Amino acid sequence: GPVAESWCYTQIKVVKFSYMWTINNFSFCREEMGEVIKSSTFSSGANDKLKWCLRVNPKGLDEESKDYLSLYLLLVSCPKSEVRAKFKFSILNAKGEETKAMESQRAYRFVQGKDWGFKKFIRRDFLLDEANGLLPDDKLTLFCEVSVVQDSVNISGQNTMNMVKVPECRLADELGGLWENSRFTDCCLCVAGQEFQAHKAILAARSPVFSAMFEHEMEESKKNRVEINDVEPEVFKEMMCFIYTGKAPNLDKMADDLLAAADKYALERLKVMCEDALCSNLSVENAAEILILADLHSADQLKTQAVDFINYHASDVLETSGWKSMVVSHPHLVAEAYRSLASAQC
Amino acid sequence: GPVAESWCYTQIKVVKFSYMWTINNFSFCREEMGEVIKSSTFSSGANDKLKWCLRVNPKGLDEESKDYLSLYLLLVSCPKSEVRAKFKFSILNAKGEETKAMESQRAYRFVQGKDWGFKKFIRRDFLLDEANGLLPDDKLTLFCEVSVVQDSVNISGQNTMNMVKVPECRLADELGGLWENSRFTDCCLCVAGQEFQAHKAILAARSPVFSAMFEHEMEESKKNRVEINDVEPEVFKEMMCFIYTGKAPNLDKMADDLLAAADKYALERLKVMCEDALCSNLSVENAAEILILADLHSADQLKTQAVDFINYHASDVLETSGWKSMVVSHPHLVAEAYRSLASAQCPFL
Amino acid sequence: STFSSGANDKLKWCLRVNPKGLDEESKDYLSLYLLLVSCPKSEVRAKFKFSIL
Repeated sequence: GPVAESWCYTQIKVVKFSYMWTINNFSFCREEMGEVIKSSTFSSGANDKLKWCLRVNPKGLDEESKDYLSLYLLLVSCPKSEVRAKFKFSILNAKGEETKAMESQRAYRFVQGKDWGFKKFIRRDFLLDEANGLLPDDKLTLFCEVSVVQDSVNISGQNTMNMVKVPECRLADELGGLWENSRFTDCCLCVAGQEFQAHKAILAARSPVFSAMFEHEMEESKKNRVEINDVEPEVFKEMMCFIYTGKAPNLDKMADDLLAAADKYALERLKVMCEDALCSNLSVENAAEILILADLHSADQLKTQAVDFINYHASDVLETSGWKSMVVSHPHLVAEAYRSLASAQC
Repeated sequence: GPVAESWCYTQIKVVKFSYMWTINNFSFCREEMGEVIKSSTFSSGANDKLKWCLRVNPKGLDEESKDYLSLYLLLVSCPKSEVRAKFKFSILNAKGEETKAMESQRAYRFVQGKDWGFKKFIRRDFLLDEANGLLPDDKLTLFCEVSVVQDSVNISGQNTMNMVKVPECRLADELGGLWENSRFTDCCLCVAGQEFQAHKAILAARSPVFSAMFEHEMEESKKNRVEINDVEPEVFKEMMCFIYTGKAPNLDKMADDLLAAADKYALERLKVMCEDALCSNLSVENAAEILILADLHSADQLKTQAVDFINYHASDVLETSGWKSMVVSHPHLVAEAYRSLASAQCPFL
Repeated sequence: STFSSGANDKLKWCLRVNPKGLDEESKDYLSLYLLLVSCPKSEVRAKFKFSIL
């Protein structure tokens, strides 16, 4: 494999959907042949405009099948013209491994209203036998993998290729490296008795709350000293770093007070990144104060995710003294928890 | 144990009523064939508007079932049009165990006043024989269980979904938003008549040449009476747009002057952008002009591309009078070109 | 992608590969061709050698 004076890299983009679909009390299919059990529509993050659904016929779709289980995949919404894909089904057995896996070798085309699948997927007696355990506790578990192909793209790595090195846009690093130098700072800025020499122009540029506060009767007299006491300097310097550099790398260690400051300052990106930090840290012991901070900071998504956590761990989260304190102090949170866990779930 | 990007859960709602009938002195059946004995109507809490009852024929429904006691389930009251349900009748013996417990494979459809049941239920003699124990104390202890199925519902879960669906970025949008709002008017630079506003720190950071004379401890008079004449105000506005918005959509038709302003301003990035734009602009007729511009602007990459261009394109580029004009005006260019050709072509006479 | 070298650089070529057979007469084949898109002259004489890594 010698060195090539020109190379090209043809990239057919592929994205993968992964799907589980469980039917309870399957022996009560409750009807005869031809009937269909649609599944709820499902997708992935990108592009999320292509929505798929499952059609499963418990009895035979055709007179040739009859004693056969048949599944199809059906595409309900396509923003493009057509989408080419390969599907692979497999029944999960009692333990959970993939059995009876059947796939289509062809990348079938897909239009809205067009469905493809396996009519002769698995024999009805083979399913209804208990010895193979293909129907554990009358629960039918189907796992489908969907592979969607997109356009190929060529990056054209032929050499000599404008051989000067091109830096990216330098608004962020140039502004970030000016803070330690502390140049072009027209005014002073002290928080909690500690001096942080910065200036009001770029802060007014990069936070509309603060600029609207600046132009209204403070820059005339108290421009030089501004009273900030809602945060410690360790949170204030992190927020100033986020304002200038554009990122807050020290996130996990102080995600909570950074979220509180971001709720105070209506910084939605800071709020959602601290929420992303704290979502993985959901635990039984911390769920109550997590809910309290979410309610105080009006993070509806975090409130919903913590509600789901309480739904999944309701056996032990309730008896915690933290949740008891949340009960005694926050009746509304418990009322909303009851509403979500009652109306939505059951 | 595969991990699913999305999971679904469809549950068919099953409600089970339970019911026990005892008729004392059953051998005193009081009647012949054609007799119908009903029981009291019964239900559970959910949804409590579904009323069922039992109807037994002790002798038989018809002449085929004379030696078969017949038992029927009858749905008397239903709010909906159809109720699909599956029934299982059984008879409890003297100990109490289920005997002749026969089920329905189908979830039969029921309506107001429609009956479905087992006519061929149990032999009359097998019921009447005391040794079977199915008539303890002359009490016929029937026991039925009925399961009504409902429309299934889809829970429609989606693990990790779209997370929190974050809003637009603020890395360089806020620059543009502040410029659109046009607030904090720090200075008013009047150049070629039209007035432009900008700030100090961002201009100093992006343009070191602008920061150079402002680092000389004089700022206010130079801001009040700034002298800008080497670059026209349209290119100045385009530079402002490239700094704040971050894009230069019409750079192709203004590549030359933007490159000259970048040369004046020591903007290596902007000079590279204009050079890359001018790379896909070479034709057969103005390659001499492009090479002259690259040589004047000291654009090494563009000059190398043009030198390769002329060296391959030599069969037709030297035909135009621009090459002869370059020969007349710039003898040193012909000298270095001939030196490069002689150095490259070491072979041949 | 259309390719050349830095010299001479006006003869542009592109590989047209066919994952299936091009024709049914010789099916079960990866028919690969070299196609000249850009050329200034009337003809070009060239020898090509294909290979798979």
